[PDB]
Amino acid sequence: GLPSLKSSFVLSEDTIPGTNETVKTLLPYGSVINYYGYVKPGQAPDGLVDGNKKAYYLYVWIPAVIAEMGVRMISPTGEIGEPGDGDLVSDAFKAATPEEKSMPHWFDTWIRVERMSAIMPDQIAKAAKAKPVQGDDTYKEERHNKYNSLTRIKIPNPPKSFDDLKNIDTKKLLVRGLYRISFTTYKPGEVKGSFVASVGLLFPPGIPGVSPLIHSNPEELQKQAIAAEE
Amino acid sequence: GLPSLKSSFVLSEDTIPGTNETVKTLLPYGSVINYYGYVKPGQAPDGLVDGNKKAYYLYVWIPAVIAEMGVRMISPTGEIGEPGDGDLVSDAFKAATPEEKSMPHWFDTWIRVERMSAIMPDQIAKAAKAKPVQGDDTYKEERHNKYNSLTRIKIPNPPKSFDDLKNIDTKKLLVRGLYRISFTTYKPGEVKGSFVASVGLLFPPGIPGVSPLIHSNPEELQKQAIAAEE
Repeated sequence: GLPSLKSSFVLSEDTIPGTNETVKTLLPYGSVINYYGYVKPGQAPDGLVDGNKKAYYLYVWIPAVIAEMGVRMISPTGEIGEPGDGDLVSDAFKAATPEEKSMPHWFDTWIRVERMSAIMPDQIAKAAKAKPVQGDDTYKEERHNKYNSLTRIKIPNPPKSFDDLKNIDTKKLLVRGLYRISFTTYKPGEVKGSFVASVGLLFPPGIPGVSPLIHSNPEELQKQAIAAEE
Repeated sequence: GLPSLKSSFVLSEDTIPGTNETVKTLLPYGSVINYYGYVKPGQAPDGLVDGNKKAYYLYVWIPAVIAEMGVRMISPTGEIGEPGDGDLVSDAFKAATPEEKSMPHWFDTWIRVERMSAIMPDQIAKAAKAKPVQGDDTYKEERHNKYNSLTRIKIPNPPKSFDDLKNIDTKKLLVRGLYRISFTTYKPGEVKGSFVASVGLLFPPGIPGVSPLIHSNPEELQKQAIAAEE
């Protein structure tokens, strides 16, 4: 499967025996969903970036406050075998051929994460048509993501130790709500073909995870989030 | 730069708080070289693999006995700017345009590692012409390498604890010498354009590394190997 999606929190530091160097163990996100998708030929971009790049949007509903979110874009995917307990696989991906899924199209992803104006699930489709809200949980951008690197949305002044998130003033945590992930790339690449976007959520110590809901279609996301909170 | 190149040895095992799951942190190779290369459009394959798959060769000089060697293939690379001392950048790579270095061409690498018949650096060029010798340090194949996974050459019965490699019988270690790495891919991908092959060496506890030397041109490798031992 995919490599482990790591948060920014250093779970442990260990010196390499004999040397002086340490290697940091990162704490993985506790709640991770991998969205396998497929951008079809002829699919109009959702918007423009940098005056000359076609951007596509993925929507994420984060159902509760979090200490951090990480987003990773990998492409292409090839065929994937049996989806795992945290894998979403879009209809467009299922309809694509193995050859189609195995053709590469881009390698460096420019990612933006913007919070949208929905407080509850039934405002999702509407909010996705409005401007983003105008901290990382309002606006975050990483113009280069290559070799499986992540874009992370973090709290303002994260402590070194994960365990120190205990008793953190909750007003510092990132808000529940709808986040739009924009992804694009640099010529001569293009956003086309298969990809997997892994979204990981980190909750403070002692707080059980809840999974993000993810979809490229805001109406479908809205349907799912409303069902999830009946 | 590139992600850390990890050996198969587990350095630390840390409990994720509140679960029965463990995140294993791997020991990085102590001596790593990153070879940045570029395969030209219409470049004749160095060889054939699996009957008719176009294969390309990289030659590696491993100057002392080792516990493990790791090979990772990443492509494309994009522009890298200023190379570090762990980086080797070929003339074909240097001559390529940034656009050229940024077009992806394949994503799943079939890797073979074969030991050649050279005992000393001045035998490398001639050995590269002769047939491979006929353990992992004689022959190793991994037909699928994606999402930056590695192909590893290991001693017959590696212990779990790196520290248990202390006092290992040197006769079990992988031998100093010349190793040929063959890489190919599957349609619809093709081997073309930029790539970085990272080769990492792991030595038993208490042994300072030597760097591996790598090149696609065996005559150039020979020159560099001779110089490095004079």
